[PDB]
Amino acid sequence: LTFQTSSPAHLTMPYVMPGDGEVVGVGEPVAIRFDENIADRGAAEKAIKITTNPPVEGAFYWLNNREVRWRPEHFWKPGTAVDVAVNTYGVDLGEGMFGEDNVQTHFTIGDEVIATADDNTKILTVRVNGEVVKSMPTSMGKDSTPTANGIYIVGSRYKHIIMDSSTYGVPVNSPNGYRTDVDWATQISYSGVFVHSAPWSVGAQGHTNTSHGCLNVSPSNAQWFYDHVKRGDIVEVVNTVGGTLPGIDGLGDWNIPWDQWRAGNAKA
Ligand SMILES: *C(=O)[C@@H]([C@@H]1N=C(C(=O)O)[C@@H](S[C@@H]2CN[C@@H](C(=O)N(C)C)C2)[C@@H]1C)[C@@H](C)O
Repeated sequence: LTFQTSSPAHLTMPYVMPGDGEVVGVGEPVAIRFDENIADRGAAEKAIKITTNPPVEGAFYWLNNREVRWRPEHFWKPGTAVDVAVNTYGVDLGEGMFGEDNVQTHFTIGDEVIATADDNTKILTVRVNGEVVKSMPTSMGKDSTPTANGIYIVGSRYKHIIMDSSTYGVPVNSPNGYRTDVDWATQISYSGVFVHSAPWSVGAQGHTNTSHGCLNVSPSNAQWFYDHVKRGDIVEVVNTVGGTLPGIDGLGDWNIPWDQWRAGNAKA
């Protein structure tokens, strides 16, 4: 143990996800987010030791200047134990910025839970370890505001949340603007896509797309999703008229092809 002297305005703290001791889904990447921009990505990666059991090949990819992710080529095998040692204390992270402390977390992978939202059938089907446990009618984004296709990682969940168009730069008082109370909302993208309760589209669920891009389901089905789907589980959207979710979204990691992810984006 060696003390690292510091100087105000030249320290950055790492924050690691998922939580210590947590059980997460098969899509959960290791995430290390710093409270400052990181100039020397190579130094940061060198200081982070991720080990797995059973062992699988994984690699780092930076979503932006603040946050690096680590994942394998394919979804985790259930039961896998993951250990994360962020040994950044005193590490020069570039441009006079030094790691403020170390962090050490461990987590495990739970059941394989993959929910497929098929735009052609307008059914969201939840499969746990391969078996269908739930089929829910859904209404996705209308043609002018479609839901993006791709693999989404399940994030946070809310019993209630406010959808306010003003955080998207759109005044509430201008159709395309809105201030919506929503129950049972499960986040699937940082950009703001959720699976949530939508009593106002129950007639369209299973039939037509009427949403702004979110996956509208019934109140009971949304609560079910809130109760039974956890961080790191997967929602795959297929067959919409939209494009693909950006790989750097925050929950879109799996949309980046393995060869690109593995090659990384730290200087050679
Ligand atoms: C759920 O319906 C939310 C709604 N869904 C989306 C989405 O699917 O992207 C956004 S709509 C916004 C309009 N312009 C789009 C854009 O800038 N890009 C890059 C695709 C997104 C919004 C969060 C909300 C109504 O709860």
